[PDB]
Amino acid sequence: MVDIIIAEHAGFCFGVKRAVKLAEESLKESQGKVYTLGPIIHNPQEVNRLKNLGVFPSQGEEFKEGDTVIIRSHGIPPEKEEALRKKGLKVIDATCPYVKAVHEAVCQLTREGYFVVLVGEKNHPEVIGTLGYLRACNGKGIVVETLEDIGEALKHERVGIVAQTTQNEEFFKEVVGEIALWVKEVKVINTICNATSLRQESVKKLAPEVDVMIIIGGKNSGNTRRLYYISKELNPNTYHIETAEELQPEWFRGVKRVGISAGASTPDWIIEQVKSRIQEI
Amino acid sequence: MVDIIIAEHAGFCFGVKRAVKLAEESLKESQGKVYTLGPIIHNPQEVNRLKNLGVFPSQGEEFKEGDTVIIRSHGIPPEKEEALRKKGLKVIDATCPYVKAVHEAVCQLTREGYFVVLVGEKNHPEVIGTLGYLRACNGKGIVVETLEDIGEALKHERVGIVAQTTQNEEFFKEVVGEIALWVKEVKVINTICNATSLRQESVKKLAPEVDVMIIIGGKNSGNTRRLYYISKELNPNTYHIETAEELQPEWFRGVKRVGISAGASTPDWIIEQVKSRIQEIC
Ligand code: F3S
Ligand code: F3S
Repeated sequence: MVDIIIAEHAGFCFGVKRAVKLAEESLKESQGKVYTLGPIIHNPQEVNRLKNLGVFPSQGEEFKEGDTVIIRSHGIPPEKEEALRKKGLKVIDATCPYVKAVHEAVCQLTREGYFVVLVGEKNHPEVIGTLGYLRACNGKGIVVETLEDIGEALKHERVGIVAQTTQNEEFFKEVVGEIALWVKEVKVINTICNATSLRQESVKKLAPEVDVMIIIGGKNSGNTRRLYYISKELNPNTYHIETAEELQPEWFRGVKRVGISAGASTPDWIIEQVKSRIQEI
Repeated sequence: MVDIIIAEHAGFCFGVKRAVKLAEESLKESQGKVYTLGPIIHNPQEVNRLKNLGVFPSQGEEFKEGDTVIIRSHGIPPEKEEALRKKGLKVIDATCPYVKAVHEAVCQLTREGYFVVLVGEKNHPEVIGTLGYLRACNGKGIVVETLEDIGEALKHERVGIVAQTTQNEEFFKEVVGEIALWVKEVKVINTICNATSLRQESVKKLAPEVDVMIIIGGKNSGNTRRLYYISKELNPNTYHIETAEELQPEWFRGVKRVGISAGASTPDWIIEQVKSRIQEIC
């Protein structure tokens, strides 16, 4: 009956959790120095935590033969991964399985004879990686970041459409419907990942079943704010905090249940410091 | 007189023009009585013209062995076409080539393992015929007429989407985008016919380039009424008419260029009646 519960999918998404796990496990039996190919995520504290364990964020090309290099969740072009192996590095591929699914999808579409449209941000490392995969399987295509970008694809009778894993649904729906009006045949493989949905649906499920909701994340964190607001409309008894320091004793008078979730940038140890600060109250 | 320009694409689309011509030509090979399966178009004067030639709009199942029946541009289920053949009728298939392409597309999508969504009007004869093809090729699918209809397609991982030839693009765009957000793999074969778009854009270009615009068609013709509004927006001197009788001499005072178009249900002989009455006014 009685419960103080952490919402499933709280904090880091699947891919990042897995990348962190892979990094940590690489330290066991590492004969050389262990590097991530740049910082493993944009969270300085977590990058710092990993550095303290011996997982170093690479600056350039400083790793040498026998060192371990971990490919980030966004992946890299296949020829770059190959170049790293050729240097004698032990390569740990932490590319997100959802990202790998995009790699596979652009190759599938090429085999099926489609000109490929990748809906996403041109300069993004994930997109650059996927273009490398498209190239390697002898595919052709373009990145569509705004509606103006679709012109080249409209020259083709058969267009295959995929998404950057973090592509906004609204623009994706718009691109797909617009291209469909102009060309003979369109095939869409929806490669948008389910991370944000998973986190948010889980909060919607928990919030009406607890007395108070703690939503952890940066004050100015956009996605934590969304989580807060989703929780808020179901449970007016909802607090958005950054660290266990804010958990005020008075908030838990007469509560039998406490729900916790956290924004995409919050590591599990911060979620844990909050849990233990509450179990005290 | 003055300069009269009939807008490009005024009147019957390719498929209806073709159906009319096939109907007329069948008289030269028909030993029995010639029928269209229902009135060939929704225009009483055109149906009457064809009736006077010996092409009769069927009312029920009155045709007999040896008679000719003409399938309309919208097509029919394949088992009904076969039923007609089995009754010993000479069956002329005047289904539009573009409607036949929808029939082809639902079967192709079925072979490729898709659950089919047909975006269109459930009770429309074109849609009924296409469902008959989908059924014939052991396919499965639904008609999506409003957005609430998509529910059943969302149960499937692979959805193929086609359109009734006359489906509006705005709804088709919405359905395609929406289904794509919910299912793993979507294939769209865009079977929307451009005949309505061409007709409208030709009016768009002609409207400001003439003194008066004449739009011909039945009042109950929805797409004739759209031709009127589109024109009336770009040139105040747009008048919608059903007959040359309605042409007021008043409208053609001090005019140099006259534009004429017509809705999808207007035969060329009506457009000529209007043109030469305008020439009689000037
Ligand atoms: S890293 Fe993440 S946000 Fe999605 S593509 Fe992978 S679960
Ligand atoms: S009857 Fe017509 S409007 Fe298009 S689908 Fe065929 S030309």
